[PDB]
Amino acid sequence: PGRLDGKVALVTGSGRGIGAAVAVHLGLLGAKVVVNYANSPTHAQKVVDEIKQLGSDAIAIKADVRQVPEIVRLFDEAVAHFGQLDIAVSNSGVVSFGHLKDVTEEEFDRVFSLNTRGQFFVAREAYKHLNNGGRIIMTSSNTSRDFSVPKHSLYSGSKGAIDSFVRIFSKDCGDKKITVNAVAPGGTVTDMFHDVSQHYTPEERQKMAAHASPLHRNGFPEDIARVVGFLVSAEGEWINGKVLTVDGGAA
Amino acid sequence: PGRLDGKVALVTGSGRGIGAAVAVHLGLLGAKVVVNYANSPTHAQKVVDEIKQLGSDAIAIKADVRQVPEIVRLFDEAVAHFGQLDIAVSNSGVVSFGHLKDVTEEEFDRVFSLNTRGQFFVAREAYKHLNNGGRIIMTSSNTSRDFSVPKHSLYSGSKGAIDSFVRIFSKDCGDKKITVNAVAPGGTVTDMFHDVSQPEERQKMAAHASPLHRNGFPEDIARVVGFLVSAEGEWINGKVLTVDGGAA
Amino acid sequence: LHIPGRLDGKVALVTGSGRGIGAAVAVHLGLLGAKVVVNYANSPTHAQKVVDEIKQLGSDAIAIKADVRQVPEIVRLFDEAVAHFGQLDIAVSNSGVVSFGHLKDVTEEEFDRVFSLNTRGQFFVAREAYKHLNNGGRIIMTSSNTSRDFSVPKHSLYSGSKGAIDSFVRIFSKDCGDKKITVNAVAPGGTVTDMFHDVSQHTYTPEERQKMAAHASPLHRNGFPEDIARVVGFLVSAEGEWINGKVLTVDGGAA
Amino acid sequence: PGRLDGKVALVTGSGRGIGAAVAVHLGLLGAKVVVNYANSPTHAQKVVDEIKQLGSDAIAIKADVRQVPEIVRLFDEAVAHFGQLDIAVSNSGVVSFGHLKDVTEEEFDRVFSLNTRGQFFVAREAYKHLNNGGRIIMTSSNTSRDFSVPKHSLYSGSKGAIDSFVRIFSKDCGDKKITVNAVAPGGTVTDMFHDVSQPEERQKMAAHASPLHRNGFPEDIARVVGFLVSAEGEWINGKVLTVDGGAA
Ligand SMILES: NC(=O)c1ccc[n+]([C@@H]2O[C@H](COP(=O)([O-])OP(=O)(O)OC[C@H]3O[C@@H](n4cnc5c(N)ncnc54)[C@H](OP(=O)(O)O)[C@@H]3O)[C@@H](O)[C@H]2O)c1
Ligand SMILES: NC(=O)c1ccc[n+]([C@@H]2O[C@H](COP(=O)([O-])OP(=O)(O)OC[C@H]3O[C@@H](n4cnc5c(N)ncnc54)[C@H](OP(=O)(O)O)[C@@H]3O)[C@@H](O)[C@H]2O)c1
Ligand SMILES: NC(=O)c1ccc[n+]([C@@H]2O[C@H](COP(=O)([O-])OP(=O)(O)OC[C@H]3O[C@@H](n4cnc5c(N)ncnc54)[C@H](OP(=O)(O)O)[C@@H]3O)[C@@H](O)[C@H]2O)c1
Ligand SMILES: NC(=O)c1ccc[n+]([C@@H]2O[C@H](COP(=O)([O-])OP(=O)(O)OC[C@H]3O[C@@H](n4cnc5c(N)ncnc54)[C@H](OP(=O)(O)O)[C@@H]3O)[C@@H](O)[C@H]2O)c1
Repeated sequence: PGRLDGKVALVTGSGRGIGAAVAVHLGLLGAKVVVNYANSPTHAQKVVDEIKQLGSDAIAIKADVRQVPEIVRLFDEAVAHFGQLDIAVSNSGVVSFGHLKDVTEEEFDRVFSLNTRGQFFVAREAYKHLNNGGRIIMTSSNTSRDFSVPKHSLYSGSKGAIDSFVRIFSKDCGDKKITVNAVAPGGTVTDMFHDVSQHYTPEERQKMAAHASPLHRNGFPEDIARVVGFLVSAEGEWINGKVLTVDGGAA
Repeated sequence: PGRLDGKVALVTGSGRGIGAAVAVHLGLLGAKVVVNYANSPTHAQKVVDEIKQLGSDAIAIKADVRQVPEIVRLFDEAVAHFGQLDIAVSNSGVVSFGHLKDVTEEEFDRVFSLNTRGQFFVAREAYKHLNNGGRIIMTSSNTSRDFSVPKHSLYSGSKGAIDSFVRIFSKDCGDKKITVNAVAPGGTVTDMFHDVSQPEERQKMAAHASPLHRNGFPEDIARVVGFLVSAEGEWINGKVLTVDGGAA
Repeated sequence: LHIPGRLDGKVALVTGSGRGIGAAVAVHLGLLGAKVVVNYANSPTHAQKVVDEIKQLGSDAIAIKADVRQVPEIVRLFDEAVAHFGQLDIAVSNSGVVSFGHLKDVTEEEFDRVFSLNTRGQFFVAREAYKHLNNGGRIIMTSSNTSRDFSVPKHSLYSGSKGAIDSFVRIFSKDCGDKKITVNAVAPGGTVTDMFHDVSQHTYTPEERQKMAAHASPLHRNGFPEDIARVVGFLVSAEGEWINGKVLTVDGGAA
Repeated sequence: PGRLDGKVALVTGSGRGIGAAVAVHLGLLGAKVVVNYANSPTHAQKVVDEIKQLGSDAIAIKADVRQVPEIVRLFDEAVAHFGQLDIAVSNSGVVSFGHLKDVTEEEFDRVFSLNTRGQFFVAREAYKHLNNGGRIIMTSSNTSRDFSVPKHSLYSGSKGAIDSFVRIFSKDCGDKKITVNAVAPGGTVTDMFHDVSQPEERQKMAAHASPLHRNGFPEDIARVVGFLVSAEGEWINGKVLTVDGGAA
């Protein structure tokens, strides 16, 4: 069930983070994987290596998805190599915490150019390059609609748009039968989660944060990776234009 | 590969409909399947058969899930037969079209007794009887909040609550490591769709609503229930996934 | 000098306007110059202060009894409401109960206790309202923030009893629309009422409990019926017409 | 009760369309009003004159809510001229239609600069200028969450972000007892509306989108804003209020 054999995926921000486990978990299902990074080539080459190890194929392309020309070159290079593209997961993203009063122009642009503006043009170049029956996944947050942490407003709205984009994308991308969904991850243990959770030591806060879920454990990249896999399968087809929140009954 | 070998599933109203693909599917993933039903024996037996056919086991147990004592006895029986239950699935439900002005008490109770009360006690009995790390799946609709379909007030509240039950049930049913979600089917092609598609060509135009320009089919949602009841779906919890296909 | 959103000429019915949000939803509608049908089941004397308090600011009220768990008493409630004032414009469904219990402990009787008033009752008040209202009327039904906005443990019956009221108002808007009637719902979130002090359990005096509950709000205070009635008194005005079909959450951006 | 005697408001882009009837409406409720325009000073004059001409004072100030340095001067000058500014309203109109395939770097930075980025910084400056116990309001669309027009992919996000902001801005601005809500207009007859109806024949059949069988007009919205910002509308904080008369 829900394998991706003879399919080729692209996953942005896949050298470290929910993205790496998305790819690896695509590769496991039989997807040939394009492992995008921008600043971590060492862990990109570890994902690519670990995707091949479990019996698939992968390349690592570097590209800054704040630059749109570098996104066209990402998707151009990606089809030039493997033959075709079916699946594109928009995952690259940054967190930002700060009361409204102190949010500067420079901070707002940093966060949106990647989390909102970037994704949009990673989605756009996904469609223009994608086989029919293809797949597009974008990354939102559960702080988008479901949880309202103070001094968190900039990051929140950066993903809210993402929630709104997918719904309309799902319409416009019918004429190639591509389905558009976001996953909205919650407290998933990554460099980004530990960086947030201050608002004691990261293990101490990871231990505590395990309680928010009634399952009484943390969320991990594998947790979210598994959901993209389903939605990016042919078996996930009828989930189209939906935002799946993946926190685990947390609050 | 998210299968359910050596696990045991129960599917209410699994004789005909979306709950007949949610049975077989859980059987194609290699679960043992208790096909529940009420006024349709032949159907549930062709289902219990098809599930045997792909190398799993199944049984037909009849029970009206409008009746809370029958739901007790259904799960009491299920566990008696396969030795344990891992996955409970609330499929059963009726449709109803009528302007607020014309809805009567009989008609209010006819719908709620099964779609809302029924599914609630199915979910009570599933918690009491289920293993740790188990799955309750309940069934709502897209007419719940998404679609404002005229003369559809009664169906919607029945399923609206189902949307609320899973969010709270997820905090409640956690003392046994059980996850709780609903699937909000759209207009999956079944006996119901046809009784309320408003001849054949009714459906032929429904296809064009979804941007994929085809209809929703029972096995299109079964697939979503299968993932949610797998080991891999465990971090989806308290959520009502909407399987509309992009319809509008 | 513009005095907006008055209800002069108009006649309104609030279910469970003896105590809680309905009293202040009836006094306030009263304050805005409307003639008001106070409804109560077991609080008759309370219901009579709320008529007097309404007559006091120079309108007119009556206190009709009816248990809205019983559908024929809903019909009689409304038949009477017109048979006194001569017409009905506004209809407010505030009557409702609370229940804490783990899914596993929730009996048939408790489900029926709650659902029969919180959902079924409200449904038929909404039905008999569309039937008895002047064209251009308003129907407000009450819900909660525990309906979707918040997931409180051992709270499952309530959330779904009031989580059907949210599905209802979006479809009722269209149905009643063939008489130009706006159907919206209010989501009382933490209103300080006998139903709040009941829940503020989940040792500590209720005051102690609400003083603390106040911290929860970014506005650091409690919700009071006064707060909710003010929204109801917009929703129903001539001017609240383009708010149609929506569930308003009136909790204070609280968590 | 419902009045604004003593209060000074601000409304961005309140020369034309809704923001203007939201400027006139607050004037009607006895607020003084900073009108704000970028391109239409002659409209910005008709408003100041109408608001003077029902008892309240008004000034018009220019500002490209795109340039953040211009947002700042606008608010500095508003406190300066009136001595306070309890209310602040956000009206940023740039509709854009197209397919994800034909959307450019340039159109995004045009819509999102005023629709998203502008509104964010109007909201920042509003906070830092406002009398404690004051108000901020933002303008989204029903096409944020409740609808899916095949082509608004960008506009919908340009407002769906606004929808998330208000929910966190309600927590932030609570340390001055300011409430922050977004009104989310449906189809509302303006210059923007006649632009993306794609004559009056395009509007006469829009009159039937709502179950009240008329169109939305600026007043319809202006009145709701008028409540949100009224003293009585306090306990609605951090919300979207979709104002579309129940339109599908
Ligand atoms: N876990 C959570 O709490 C959570 C919650 C909600 C949403 N998310 C979303 O999940 C996604 C990833 O989370 P995470 O846990 O992976 O966080 P993370 O550890 O911070 O991941 C950072 C990822 O972002 C990539 N990145 C940063 N700047 C980039 C640029 N200019 N171009 C391309 N990629 C860039 C990084 O690649 P480099 O290797 O080049 O740095 C890396 O892949 C984000 O999209 C975020 O919005 C996470
Ligand atoms: N099909 C759709 O288009 C659609 C769309 C939206 C929502 N839904 C929801 O999905 C579920 C069913 O859809 P459907 O298409 O499967 O329905 P369907 O084809 O009409 O089938 C009705 C199912 O209900 C069972 N049933 C009815 N009353 C029962 C009772 N007292 N006890 C046990 N079983 C009973 C029937 O089994 P027996 O006759 O064997 O007793 C049959 O399985 C419902 O939950 C409905 O609310 C369906
Ligand atoms: N208060 C909150 O914290 C809160 C939170 C969420 C939702 N709500 C919703 O707000 C609404 C009202 O709450 P509240 O603060 O008023 O609570 P309250 O103090 O419990 O109000 C009780 C009201 O219920 C009426 N009532 C009870 N049984 C009735 C029956 N059979 N028929 C007609 N009326 C009946 C009562 O009148 P009698 O005197 O005749 O009993 C009284 O008006 C409810 O819908 C509730 O779900 C409240
Ligand atoms: N009308 C609708 O149907 C509708 C529907 C949904 C949402 N909305 C939302 O409502 C708002 C406007 O609707 P409308 O019908 O009122 O708009 P409209 O007729 O297009 O009027 C636009 C207003 O935007 C102002 N504006 C444009 N660029 C500006 C800038 N750089 N700086 C300051 N002001 C600027 C204009 O000012 P100048 O022209 O004076 O330069 C004018 O006041 C927008 O927020 C829109 O997203 C409207």
